[PDB]
Amino acid sequence: STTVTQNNNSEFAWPGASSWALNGRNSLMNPGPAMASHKEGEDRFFPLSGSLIFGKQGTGRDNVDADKVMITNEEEIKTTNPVATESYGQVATNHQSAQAQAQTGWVQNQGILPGMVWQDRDVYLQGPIWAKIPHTDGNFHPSPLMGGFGMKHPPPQILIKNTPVPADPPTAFNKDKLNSFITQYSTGQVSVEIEWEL
Amino acid sequence: SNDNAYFGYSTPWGYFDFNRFHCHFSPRDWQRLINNNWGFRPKRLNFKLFNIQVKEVTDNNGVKTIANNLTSTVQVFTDSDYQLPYVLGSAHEGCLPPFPADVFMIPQYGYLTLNDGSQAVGRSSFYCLEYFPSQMLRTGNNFQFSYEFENVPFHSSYAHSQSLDRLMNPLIDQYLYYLSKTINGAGVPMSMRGGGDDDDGVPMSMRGGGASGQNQQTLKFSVAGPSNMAVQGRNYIPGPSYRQQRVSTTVTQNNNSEFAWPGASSWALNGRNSLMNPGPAMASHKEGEDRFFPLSGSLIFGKQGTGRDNVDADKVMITNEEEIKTTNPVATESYGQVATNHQSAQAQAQTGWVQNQGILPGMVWQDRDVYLQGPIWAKIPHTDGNFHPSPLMGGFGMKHPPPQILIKNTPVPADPPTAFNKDKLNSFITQYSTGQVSVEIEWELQKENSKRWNPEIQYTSNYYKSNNVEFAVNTEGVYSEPRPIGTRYLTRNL
Amino acid sequence: FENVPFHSSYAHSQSLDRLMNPLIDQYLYYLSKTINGAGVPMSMRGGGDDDDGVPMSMRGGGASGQNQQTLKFSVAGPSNMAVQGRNYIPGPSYRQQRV
Amino acid sequence: AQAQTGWVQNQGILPGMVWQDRDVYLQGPIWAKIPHTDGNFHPSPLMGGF
Amino acid sequence: SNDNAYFGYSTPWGYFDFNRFHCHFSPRDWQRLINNNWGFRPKRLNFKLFNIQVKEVTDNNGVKTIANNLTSTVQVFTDSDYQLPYVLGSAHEGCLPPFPADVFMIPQYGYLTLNDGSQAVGRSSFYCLEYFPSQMLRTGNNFQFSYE
Amino acid sequence: QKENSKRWNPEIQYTSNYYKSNNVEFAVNTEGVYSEPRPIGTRYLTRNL
Amino acid sequence: QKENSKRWNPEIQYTSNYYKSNNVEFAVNTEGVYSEPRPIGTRYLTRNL
Amino acid sequence: FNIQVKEVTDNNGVKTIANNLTSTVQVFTDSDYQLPYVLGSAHEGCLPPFPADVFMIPQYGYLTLNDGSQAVGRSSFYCLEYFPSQMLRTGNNFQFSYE
Repeated sequence: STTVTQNNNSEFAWPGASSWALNGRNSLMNPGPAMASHKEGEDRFFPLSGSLIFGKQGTGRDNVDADKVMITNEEEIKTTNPVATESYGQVATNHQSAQAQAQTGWVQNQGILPGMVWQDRDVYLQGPIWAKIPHTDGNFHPSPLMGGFGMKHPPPQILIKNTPVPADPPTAFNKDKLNSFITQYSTGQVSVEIEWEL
Repeated sequence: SNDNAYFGYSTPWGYFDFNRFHCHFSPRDWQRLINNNWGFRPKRLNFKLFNIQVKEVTDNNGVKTIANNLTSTVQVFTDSDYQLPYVLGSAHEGCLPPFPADVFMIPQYGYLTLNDGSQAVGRSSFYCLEYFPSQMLRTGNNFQFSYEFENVPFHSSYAHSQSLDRLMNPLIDQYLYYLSKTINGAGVPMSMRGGGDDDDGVPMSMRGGGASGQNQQTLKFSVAGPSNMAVQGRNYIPGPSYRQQRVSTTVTQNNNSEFAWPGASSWALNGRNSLMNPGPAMASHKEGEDRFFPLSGSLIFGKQGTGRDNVDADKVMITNEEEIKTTNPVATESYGQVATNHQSAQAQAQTGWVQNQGILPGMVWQDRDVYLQGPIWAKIPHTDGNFHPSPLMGGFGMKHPPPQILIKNTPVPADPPTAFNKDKLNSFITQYSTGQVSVEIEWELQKENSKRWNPEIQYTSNYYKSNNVEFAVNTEGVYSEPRPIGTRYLTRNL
Repeated sequence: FENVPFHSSYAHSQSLDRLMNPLIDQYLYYLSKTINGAGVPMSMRGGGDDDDGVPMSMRGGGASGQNQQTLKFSVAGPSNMAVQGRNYIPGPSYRQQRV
Repeated sequence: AQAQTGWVQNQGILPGMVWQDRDVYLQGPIWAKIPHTDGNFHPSPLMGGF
Repeated sequence: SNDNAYFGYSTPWGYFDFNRFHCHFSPRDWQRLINNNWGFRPKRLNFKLFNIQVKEVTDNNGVKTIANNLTSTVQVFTDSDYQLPYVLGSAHEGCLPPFPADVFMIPQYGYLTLNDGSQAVGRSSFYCLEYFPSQMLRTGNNFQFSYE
Repeated sequence: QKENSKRWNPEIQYTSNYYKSNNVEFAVNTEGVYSEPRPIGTRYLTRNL
Repeated sequence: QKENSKRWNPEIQYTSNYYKSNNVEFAVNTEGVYSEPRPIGTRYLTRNL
Repeated sequence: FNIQVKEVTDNNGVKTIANNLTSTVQVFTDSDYQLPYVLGSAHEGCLPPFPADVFMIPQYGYLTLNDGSQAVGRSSFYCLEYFPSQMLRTGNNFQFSYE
């Protein structure tokens, strides 16, 4: 909750965070599956993993207050995608009989089922555009979880570097690589023209 | 038991099976393949039967003798329309021996339909292979056919040179923030007058202490930087899982109890339980914990001359699915954690372990590796739906795999009675046949084009002196495959 | 009508877990035993003395209770179909109450 | 610790899964409109049909 | 901590990043897009580098001075075959500033391979960007390429 | 999509019941009320996996 | 001059060591010092006399 | 290619480097092996194995006949200036091919 007094009085930023494990290392489920940020009207709530959060102009790096950040709102997709801070639903967990009552359990996480429909995470003006789909044997709906367009062959990386210009070398041969360079930097213009289809 | 109940038929027919890599690749060739290509796949197949010899055995007074029966025939046909229950791609014994010199016996064909215990329901199907047109050949007749492998993706014969969680630039920060603090400060006593009085736990509201215990809660955000990679936002997440029990090679570490089946992961199909023997492709273990393996496990072959039942660990070879730890979750670990409540002023944030995780949009993964001794292909079940129908045992899945090739010696009646009898003949000349088989497969290669500076990992033999040569013959003339050999040696970026 | 797959107006004449050849073994092994044997008392002298539960280490019984653990492997055969390795598994589920 | 198992009450898709779709009836529906969304999986109408 | 362990390399090279919408759309344009279309997507890309100026800094007795070094060059190349670890699309800072008037600094290129704690396993890959053909340009030389 | 099975034994078929009855299945009443006595699937013929 | 051997068993190959280490063989230091950890011949593949 | 001839000025210890655009560099190839062949004596000062390294060009020197520290009548003296060589300012590129 944005109204702090409603939150538990304890550090749960990482302890109570959703996460996945890869070879003994844990990574926060920072963006996660595209899910509605909250139930109707409960606008003060947001997923701890959250909806992308940008910094306001001139916001610091560390331990910044809530007012100096912008938390995206994934609400428009509540029509098809389950709420992030809610259970998917309930399932039976036994065989109700003459002796036993019908029991249900909460579905905290639900993988794809045949018949599922959903929207992908929205894109923002400040948001990313594309991502490189990892070159793997398998993947499902490789739409970047951070939002945007997934591509096996995205716009190629463009690497630039100032060519090293040696200072005055010794007048006697030395096998060691030169470590004395003329201090330089370069400047210029860049042009990026993209054609978008509407 | 009910889990092992079945109903089917055994038929006199035999069948050809070459659905293992060592049927086609010498250990030398498998090395050449492994060390130099990023991927490969079958394209064409050409099969031949020739130099058929039908021999008749005579046994009079224990004195056995074998003679040629030139007029006898052998029947052969191909299940070109997949009208017979597909037996290949169930990791069955009786393939072509890996060593060219070995003479092998053709496996018998048998199949299973629907069963209700040891009974057969109305649906159950009975197939008669005689009710198929088949070529007949005496010695001096040769059979052959060609097959086209349908489009199948290249098998990834590479390991990733970077992991899913380590794909960022270690020099630059994201333009994204994360929740870093939910608590700030602590309850405060305050001050007044020169003398100092501090509130202590236990003071009642009737004694003046009306203050509640803590107001520390706050929302502090930090930039996802190089210093905290674990928190950074990512576009892709690790593949699906289905937790498997962890077993150690150093026995003393395992629980003192029988958990081979009780603590095994399994799926249920119409009241019957089947072990999740191969399971979802998952890393065999965490870094360094090499002594561990999933109870379901990574395929396990037997060493040369290993028995059938209750064999010790040293007489088996357990495959190691480690190279895929870059994208696939560990088999003996949880997928991760999920919130299980609504943390509030009264309730603390709670998490639960994800023991099994179905596909999610954004998942990426590698399929199980293939081995020299491993299967090649499998028949994708003809069903309404399926997902990533890559054979879980490893290999190439096909709707129309290499057709089954069934062979049988045509029955040669003994001398019938000189008076008519309606009963089917049950007195036959004892016969068996022999000949040669030829299997020619054309494989397509996907050569490596890496810009890696440092040398790669390569499959090599050990130079250190030894009694026998690896992948050679014994002093008894027994060929043996000393270890399993994967395909993932060369590396490639994610 | 846009291209739609044919509706499957058939039932399968064999199940996912029963697709092998009931005559041949796999070339794959499975873990069949994790326990072998039991704690052993031993022998000496003509007279026989057997360790019993309750004997303390101060009374001479320093032996721990069980060392039985072992790793025995068996071939996945026709006799044990439930354990055999398979390429394909049954479809997704979402448990429903039974009435 | 002894080996422990838990029941899988609900299982999402896994690579290697195979299945049949719900049958269709004489009284049953024929078709359905696949919702116009970014994503969907095996959009076979759960009530059966095309 | 173990969750933040990594192994990789930092290289002198910089890189261009324009993988954010405000790099291409003015707030006015984003509004026009948003309010009138049901969908959109990129088709083509055209990139240019030009008006290169290589300056040499001299610092004698704290007295700093900048002069042009006309003969100096800058190296540029495109990872057309994705042979380098792809750093873009990790929501990294150092894209083109949203405001056209802003002058920005090019981010440094660095990458991470396989790690076991703070150590590198045999698989870990080392890449040298020098081991790539790249165009060299003095002032008065212009680079450009197109992408589909 | 016609069946091309190589099954030897006869298949399950949807049939009406020969045993005598007051009304015909999938016919009209004596009131002129048409009725569908039971649901009818499509999965009678068999096929290998 | 490519190899055309009819040897059945696998050959000796030059490989890097998988075992974990501080630096990568034939890579740069943490100081930015490239180093060649060992001499590398050419005689790995075999051939009859 | 991309030759840059720089001039160093050192006034009162204060060293400074500037381009000398009009200055040239001389290059030529001993195509007829008329000079004492120095290569293939396992000498230092080759191109560094690592592409990123900037190296210093080794100085050329040679040895003829000697009798102790003295030179006999046979001993040959070579002047590299007595060879035609290309001259290039910045903006000029040299190249050749060999079989």
